[PDB]
Amino acid sequence: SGFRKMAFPSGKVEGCMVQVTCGTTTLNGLWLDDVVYCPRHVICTSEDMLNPNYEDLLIRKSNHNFLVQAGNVQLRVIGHSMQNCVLKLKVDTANPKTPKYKFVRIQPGQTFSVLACYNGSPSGVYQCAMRPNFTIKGSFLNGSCGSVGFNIDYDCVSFCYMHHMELPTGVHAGTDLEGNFYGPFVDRQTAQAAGTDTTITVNVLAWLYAAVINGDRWFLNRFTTTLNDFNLVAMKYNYEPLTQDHVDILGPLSAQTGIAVLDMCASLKELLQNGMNGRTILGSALLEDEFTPFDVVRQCSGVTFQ
Amino acid sequence: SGFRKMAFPSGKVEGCMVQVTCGTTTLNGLWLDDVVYCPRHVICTSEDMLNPNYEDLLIRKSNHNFLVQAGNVQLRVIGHSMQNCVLKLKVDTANPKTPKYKFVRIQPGQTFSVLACYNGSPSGVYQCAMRPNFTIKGSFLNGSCGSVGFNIDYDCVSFCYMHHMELPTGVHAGTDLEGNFYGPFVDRQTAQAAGTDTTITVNVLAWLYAAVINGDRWFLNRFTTTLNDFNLVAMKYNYEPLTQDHVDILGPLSAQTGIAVLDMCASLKELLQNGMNGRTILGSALLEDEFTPFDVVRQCSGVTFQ
Ligand SMILES: Clc1cccc(Cl)c1N=C1NCCN1
Ligand SMILES: Clc1cccc(Cl)c1N=C1NCCN1
Repeated sequence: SGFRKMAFPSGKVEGCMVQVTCGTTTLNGLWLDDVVYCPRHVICTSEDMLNPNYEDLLIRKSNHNFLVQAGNVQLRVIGHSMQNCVLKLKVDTANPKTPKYKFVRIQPGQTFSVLACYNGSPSGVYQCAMRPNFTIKGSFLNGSCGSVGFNIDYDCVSFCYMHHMELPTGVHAGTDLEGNFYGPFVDRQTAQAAGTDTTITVNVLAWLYAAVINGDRWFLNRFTTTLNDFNLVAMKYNYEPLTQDHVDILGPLSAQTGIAVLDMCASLKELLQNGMNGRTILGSALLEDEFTPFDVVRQCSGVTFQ
Repeated sequence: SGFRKMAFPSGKVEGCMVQVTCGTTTLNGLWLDDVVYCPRHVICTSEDMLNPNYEDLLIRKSNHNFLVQAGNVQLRVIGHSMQNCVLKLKVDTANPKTPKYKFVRIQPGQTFSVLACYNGSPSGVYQCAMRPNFTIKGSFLNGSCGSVGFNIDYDCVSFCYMHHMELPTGVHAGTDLEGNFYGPFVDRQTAQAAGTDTTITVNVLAWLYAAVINGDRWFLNRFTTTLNDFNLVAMKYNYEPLTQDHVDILGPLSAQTGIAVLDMCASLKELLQNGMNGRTILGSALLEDEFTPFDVVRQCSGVTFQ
């Protein structure tokens, strides 16, 4: 019993974190086999970041200018290339701690764990979600760039995020491990603002199921609804529209609890319309949307790794 | 920027988790040097747990009855002893992955990370606090017993909790690594109920400082208060009394922000008296008390490990 915002165990990623220094700048890189991945803005100075021409700035760089350090041990850089917004530094030693791994580009609403690092050193782990506006709400200070987001399935780390930028509103933007930004964001210090931070409806529903499984059930009501009626209310509250795909993925939690997906939607509708009146659900006073259906099953089941 | 419920990186503990089986029962143990620590109720059956005589049940056990497995590899048990509510199984191989470590008994209000495990395998990590009633609000299913709580300071893991019991109210109870329970709880399936879950006032204040550091400042007001006046309100809201020790430990956050501890107390007082009126602080609709002052400094600073 109990339901917690839970990150994946981070050891497998911890063994891949290194420090990358180019000139005056130091951030984190990810060492997988004989390649180190990091944000290409390592090559920029603070001034460069208003309008960088990365291809021109890169001309001035040679392998020996990228200082890569794994713990107290220096790695030899034998090649480098730019792929979209990441650098790939080829080193002469394969990381002996490389886990099984994959690079995934996730969809908005999907959750992942972040290992926050500074100077190649892990500082903490927490769970995040790719918001529908393609930001994440993280905890990143100067030097955390190159920290990564990831999921683990049995013994295989699926890397999905690399941290690059803090927007002036305090939210965060980054890339997949091929270096393509999530959303419209760019690695320049310019006027970029996040769109509407809509609520991830399927995740709220999943979390409500989690609550019922754990004895928080005061919000269950006598009502039901339809997809179209529920979405009229969702839209009004800046909730993502619920689709039949979404209903289907809630099927297993529906089956375990005996509460039809649309009956749960009617509970959510009343919560949106009447608030919580000072009550709590799973220790929260607002409706949590950073747990996916798979997350809820996983944690309510006890699936483990490696 | 950003402030998140953050656990310590878990790799160092992950390398210490093993599976312990005695008879029909399997839970987790902690392998440090040549000793494996686990809950002594591994030796009980489900029936035994109404009124176990551990000393008598142990007479029937020999080294070869405790099956200890590290990944796919069996460890040889060459001795065993009971220390309060934990077993210490001596094995013939020292864990090559033993980190630097200490056993600490923590005080209520102190926070720590938990690595939830099943069958010796890590499933997830999350941050917890030792409640003032000596429970923790965790996420533990059957087979998670022997999962541990810990803090990390530079390269040294301070183990402070081992998980043992779920109370009928869904909260959790456990021991330090010498096997003494936190609080009045016992390892028997009996009528034990948690006392009042009071709110950890110094932690709420710390978190409010964290909020100001990150731009959430709507709750700052024109008022101040005194320790005695604030505690009259704290008591009414089942908040722990604030002491001068507490004020002193908030000193550094006071200095960084320029907000006197007692002025912040006056903000907290108004929040307690008038609620939040549908607003949020650091993404929460209630007052978070599972971040210590040290936690807030740590995360707002970027301290790293090993
Ligand atoms: Cl397995 C592999 C794939 C691609 C490149 C290298 Cl160098 C590889 N070799 C190692 N990676 C981890 C230790 N050896
Ligand atoms: Cl360092 C120590 C302290 C106590 C007992 C043993 Cl067996 C020790 N040896 C090792 N622990 C980790 C690897 N070797």
